[PDB]
Amino acid sequence: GSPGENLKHIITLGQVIHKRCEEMKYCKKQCRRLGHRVLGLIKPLEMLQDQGKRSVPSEKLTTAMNRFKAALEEANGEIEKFSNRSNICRFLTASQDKILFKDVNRKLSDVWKELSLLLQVEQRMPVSPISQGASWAQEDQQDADEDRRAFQMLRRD
Repeated sequence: GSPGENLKHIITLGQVIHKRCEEMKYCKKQCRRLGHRVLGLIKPLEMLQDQGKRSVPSEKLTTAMNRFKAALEEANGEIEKFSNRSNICRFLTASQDKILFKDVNRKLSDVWKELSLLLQVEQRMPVSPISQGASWAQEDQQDADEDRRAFQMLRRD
């Protein structure tokens, strides 16, 4: 357990995600949308810490922060390990889906789904559109098919 700092840890985790991605120069180009969007979710999250509770965080709240932590580490963990051209080529070749944050985008919805419900029920604010569905990954596949053509140039040498 490590409250207080954890609050900011979440934001930073989601922020760097966008930096690490943009820093990369691979198929992640299309996935960049994820790292850029993830920032919109943490944006309002700050409102919670801003309140300045100055005490132990709510169980329900922490429960979402503890699980959400994976959404970040995982998101960046993908591109991080796939940073190596040889490491990314292995996946694309050993996988049909040309997406990095394929599952990351799905799981994220599961976590955000709760966080949002708590924000709309407590903060009573118009939380981002979390109720999307499988369509979320659908669009990712559409572009993933295109990028596949670009990755080709990387194959040869």
